[PDB]
Formats: sequence, structure tokens, C-alpha cells
Amino acid sequence: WGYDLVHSLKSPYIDSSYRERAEVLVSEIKAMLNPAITGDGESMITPSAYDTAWVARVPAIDGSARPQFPQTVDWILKNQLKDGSWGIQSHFLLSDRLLATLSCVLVLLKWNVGDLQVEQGIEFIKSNLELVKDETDQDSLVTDFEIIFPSLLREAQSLRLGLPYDLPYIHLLQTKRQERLAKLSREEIYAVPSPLLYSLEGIQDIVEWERIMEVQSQDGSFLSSPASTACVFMHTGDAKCLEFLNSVMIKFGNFVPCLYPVDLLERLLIVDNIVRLGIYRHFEKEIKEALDYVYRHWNERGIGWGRLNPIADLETTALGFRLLRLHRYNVSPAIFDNFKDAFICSTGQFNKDVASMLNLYRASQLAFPGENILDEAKSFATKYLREALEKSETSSAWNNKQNLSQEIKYALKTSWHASVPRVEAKRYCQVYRPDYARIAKCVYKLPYVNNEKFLELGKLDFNIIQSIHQEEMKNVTSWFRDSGLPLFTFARERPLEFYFLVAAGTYEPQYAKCRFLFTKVACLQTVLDDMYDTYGTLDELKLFTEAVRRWDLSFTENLPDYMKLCYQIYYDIVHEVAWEAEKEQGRELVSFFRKGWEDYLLGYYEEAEWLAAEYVPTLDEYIKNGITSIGQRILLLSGVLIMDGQLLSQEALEKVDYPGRRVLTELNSLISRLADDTKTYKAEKARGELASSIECYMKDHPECTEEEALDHIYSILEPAVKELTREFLKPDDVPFACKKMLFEETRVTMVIFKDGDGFGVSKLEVKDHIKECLIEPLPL
Ligand SMILES: [Cl-]
Ligand SMILES: [Mg+2]
Ligand SMILES: [Mg+2]
Ligand SMILES: [Mg+2]
Repeated sequence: WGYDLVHSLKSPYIDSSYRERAEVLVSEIKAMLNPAITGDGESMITPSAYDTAWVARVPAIDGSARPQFPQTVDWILKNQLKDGSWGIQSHFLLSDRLLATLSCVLVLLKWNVGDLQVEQGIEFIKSNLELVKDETDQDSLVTDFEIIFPSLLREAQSLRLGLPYDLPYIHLLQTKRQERLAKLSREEIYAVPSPLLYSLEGIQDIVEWERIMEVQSQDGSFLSSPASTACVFMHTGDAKCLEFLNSVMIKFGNFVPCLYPVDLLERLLIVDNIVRLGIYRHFEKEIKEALDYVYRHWNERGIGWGRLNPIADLETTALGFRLLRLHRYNVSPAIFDNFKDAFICSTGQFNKDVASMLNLYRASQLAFPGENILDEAKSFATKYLREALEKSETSSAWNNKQNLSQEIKYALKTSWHASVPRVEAKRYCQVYRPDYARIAKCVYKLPYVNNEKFLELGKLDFNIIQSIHQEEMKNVTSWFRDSGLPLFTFARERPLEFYFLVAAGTYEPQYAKCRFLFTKVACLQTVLDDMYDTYGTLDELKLFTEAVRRWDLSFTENLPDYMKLCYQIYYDIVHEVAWEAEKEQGRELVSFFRKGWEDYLLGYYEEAEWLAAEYVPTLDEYIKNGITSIGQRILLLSGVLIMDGQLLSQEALEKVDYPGRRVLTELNSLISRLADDTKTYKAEKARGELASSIECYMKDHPECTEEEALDHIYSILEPAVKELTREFLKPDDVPFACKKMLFEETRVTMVIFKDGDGFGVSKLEVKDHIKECLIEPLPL
């Protein structure tokens, strides 16, 4: 550990060639995304054999005995898989292959072509249907499979195709179809747009086609589904339906996908993945263009995956809310009322429902003060997700191959606030799949979202940043060794821990100086802390505190030897920080820093007097002192004022730093003090340490229990965390990098104190985070 471990690191990723390579990847990615963000190549989605076969059914509008879109028939004839099914070869999903193959077989028969393909398709369907022994064999179901497949299979039955209609699994599916159809409000089909519009081709006996146009989308589609629209067209001759089908053929050539457009969901998925891979800083322009488009279509009624959907989609809407808010757009959690009653979202195909609830769960964590609906959403999504873990569908072959249960479990144990940013990006680089397949009417892929380039850049960029930090850690530990701080043997040496506290969140190459000075100050502070609350005597501390007031090196002749040294190092670090800040800021700051240091250490001295008198403060007193004395404020200031290119006027600084006000530095200090207390008060109580916030409350409330006391501390912490979030994301003219630096340091602090049982901080978990974040690179 420390000096020896760090100087043994020799990362190759430091060489300029790696960053130059990463820049080529950045340019390639910009070029790849351009059609989706700026051009007309939006909605890049794979073919749906199933939908293509429905479009192929449409007879020529000139009345001739041939398809209106003969290129789709040609496509189908040419794209059968080796096993006789139609679908995407990379991924096998039984329900997808069954539905698509039966769909294709039937249209080839309609046009009396493809005898061989039909023969091979029928064999696939028969042979695979006979492999199903029980329900656990069926695997994940494509959208509305239970409704559509029995309908499509009855069409085959009327043609007397050689299929096993009498299998128990087939009877079960009809049973499931009835179950679904029974909850249907049929009269309302025509008045209130619903998810079933996506699959009208499966409920043809139910729909009065003469009334269904009322819920048609503006582009002529039925909930963006080519199959569903083709069906309505063949029943009605509706011009707008035909226009939709034409527009999709024009866009894709000789096939159609199972959803179109997916303009909103695709843009959001692109941004989500770029952000989670930790590569967002390279694509500010593209993220802004993408989110601006989404925001244009954002409305009080929510959004669908496609901007023309006549009903909102929770998945897209929850994702949109989170990414928009995170990027400082103004959105209200009131949009979630669109998914309530008397919360529902228990209808639809399983993967979509789970995705919607994962997204709702993550969105709920971005709550601002007073947003009760998000607390409700959090509770609801949590319960949903825990139940989903117990459902057999979650353990289907399809879901297991994608590690769904692992993903759900990870989401539930992960608090957005209590996250290490660099670590989350590293971890996502290890989970992201370039060939990820999604499910709707058929299995599909979105290559703008899931591709090799994203991952290539993710892993490389992570490794480069890490190697840069490793060189910085050599500088840190080298400075530390010669700094004099190791001479204070009453204090633990933790230079890497403090470097991690800042570098795990504020990682960009240009902020080397910020990280360096922040680490120096934190190293000094741990000594000052041990000195005031443990090692020093009150009379010694009174002397040190007077020296603090005087700012005079000559005055230290009066101090004990160890304090003479401590004062010298303190004085040097304070003024090095101040010089750097004045350089970056172009205005005087020595006086402001000095006042900050005095208030902080006078805070320690007040606490030292309490300890000496065995005084237990009121909770109000303890928190007041703690906000000032815990040390986060002066430490944060020591970093935030020396960020390359980040100008903070007094006016701007006061927006994020203002003792006595609920601004970023104040909230961080409050949260740090109380989170620490919740994590540590029990070990400290046992050791006989001076009272914490818990103990102070109990003195204030003699009859209250320890349990009530701890609950009260959390009742202070939780509101404070929401305010922190709002202060961070709030639109203003404070350089965002500065606000982010403050917020991210708070987030890493919260990681250290997460899950406060009172026992103490896990020193081993800290080491593991440092190892993961700063020591071990990603294999390429
Ligand atoms: Cl996959
Ligand atoms: Mg202390
Ligand atoms: Mg201490
Ligand atoms: Mg503590």
C-alpha cells in the first residue's frame, strides 16, 4: 500500500498514442450517431420477419392478384434460417421463432409461393412445439404471444396445415388468451388508446374496424406496429394506414421492424448508455442535441417510445424524466400520474414491465424536496422488483442468458447517491453488451445503442484516466513522504484514501491540481482532527488555537515541539492552496481561506472544550458545531477554487458555499456528519467516546429510545440529501464542473458511510474500492 504499491505501477495507457486512439473512436462514434441525432437515419432497428409477413399480406391496391409490396415477399423467401425458422440468427427465442415462422409460412401460402420454405417452416414449428414439455419450457414471450399465437394457429388450422393443434401447450395458450381478453374494456378500445392497439392482428374477431380509426396514431399507424396497421388496412382500406406502411418501406427497403419509429426511446437509450459507460464527456454536443429533441416532445401526458404514440410508455417516460433532470432540464415528477389509478403497469410483456420499473426506480432517486410522488414511486418499484425476482419468468433461459436477476439485484442494492462514479462506469463496461437483443413483437436490436465501438471506447477511456491517476498517486505519495506529516505517529497515514475521495468522482485529466491540493489538505486535516479530538491536551490546544488566530510563524516558539511542526505544515499548505486559487481565480483569496480555516479550527476547539468538560451538547449545538468543524467545507473549497478553467466570482461561490445556508458545502457537511454518526456511533459509544448526534438527541429527549433517536437522525439526513440533489442539478450560472465536483465528493463520502448500523466503517471495503477504482485496469 501507500508509496511502495503505487510506485510499482507502470501503466502503458499513459502514452499519448492511447488517447489519440480514443480520439479516433470518439470521431467514429460521432459519425455513427449523426444520422440518429441530426439526420434522418433515426430509428435504426433490425428486421421483423413477423411484421414483414403481415405487410406482405396486403393485396395490390390496383386489384391485381399480387402483393402491394412484393419486395417483402422476396425478402421473406431469401431470409429463412437454416433450421426453417425466420428470426435473428444470433439469438434463439422459441416464441419469437414460432410467431415469425408461422406468420411467414401463412403469407407465402397466401401468394402460392415458396413451397420449400413453407415445408421447412412447418417442420420447424411442429418439431419445436413438440419439444415443449411444460410451462417452464416455453421461455420468454414476445409481446402478446399468448393472444396472437392461438389466433394465427387457428388460421393455419383452417387451411389444414400439418401442425400439432391438440398439444396441451396449445390448449394452455388459448386458456391464457381468454385470461388476457377477460380484463379487456372492449367499448373503450375505440375511445381510449391502449397497448392492445399494438396487436390488433391477433384480435380480429373482436375489433369493429369501422370504429377503430378513432385511436389511430397521427402517422396512420396503430401504436407504431406495421403488422397491426397492415391488418387494419386490409379490413378498411384506410389511406393513412397505407401511408404509414409506405413510409416504413421507403425507410427500410424490403422489410419492416416491429416498432416504428422509436425516435424517443432510441435517443434516450443512446444517452443512457454513453453516460453509464462513463464516456459522456466526449459527446456533450450529441447528448444535448438528443435530449433537446426529447425535451421538445416532452409533455404533461408523458412520452411513448415513438413521438407519435397516442399513449405514454412508462419505460420511455421514466427514462426520459431521469436523463432530462440529470442534464438540468426542468421536468416534473407529476408526469408519473399518467401511470396511476384510483400505480399499475402490471400489464404487458415481462421484459418491458421490468424495464419500466427499473427505470421508475432509478428515476425516483432523483427526488427534489417535497416531491412525494417519487417517494411513492420508489416504494412501489422496489416492491415490484423484489416480487419480480421471485417470478419464474425471471429465470427463463432468455433472461438467464442476459443475467436479468443479477441486474435487478444490483439495481436494488445500488443507491445513486451512495455510488462511486468511476467504479460504476468500470462495472458497466463489464456488463454492457454490444450485441444486446431486446424483445417486443419480435426480438430486435438497436445498433446505435448496442455496438462494439461504445464498449471499445469505454474500456480504453477508463484505462487511460486510471493510468493518469496512477501517475498522480506517485506524486501524492512522494509529496506525502517528504511533507513531514508522517512524523505525526498518533495519526494514520491515508494519502491514497483521500486521493480516492476526490479522484473517484472528479476524474478529468485537466483537474490534476484540484485533486492534488484536495489530497494535501485532507492529509493535513486528519492530523488536525486526531490532534484536537484525541492527542492534544486542552491547554496545548488552547495554545495551538491562539496561533491559528495570529497567522504568525514566529509566534510558534510558544508551542510544544510537535505543534511547532504541525503549525508550519498547516501554514504552508494553507498558503499554497491560496496562491493556486488566486492564480486560477484572478482575485484575492488568502483572507477568505484564512477565515475559513479559523472558523473550522475554532470549531474543533469548541468541541475540545466540550470533551474536556465532559459536556454533552444539545442536538442543535452538536449539529451547529459539526457543520463547521467536521472539515468538509474548507476541504471542498480547497479543491473547487482551483479547477482548471472554472471561474468562481464571490457571487457565484456564495451560491454553493455560505455558512449558515443550505447550499452545497453546508449540506455536504451536514450529511457527512450525520451519515458518519449513523455508521459509527455504536463503536464510539462502546469505546466511551464523546456523544454523537444520537446521544445528544437522547439527552434532549430522556424518555425516547436509542431506536427513535436513530430514526430522527435519518429524518434529518433524508431531506438534506434531496436538497443536495436539487442544489446540484438546479439551473444557474455557477460553472457546472464546480457543482459536480462538490456533489461527487459528497457521493463518494456517502458510499463510505452507507448502511449505517452504527458498528463503524469497513476499512476492507474502502481498500477494495480503491483497488477497483485506481489500481486494477480493465482487460481490453
Ligand atoms: Cl444479449
Ligand atoms: Mg474529530
Ligand atoms: Mg476524529
Ligand atoms: Mg463517527
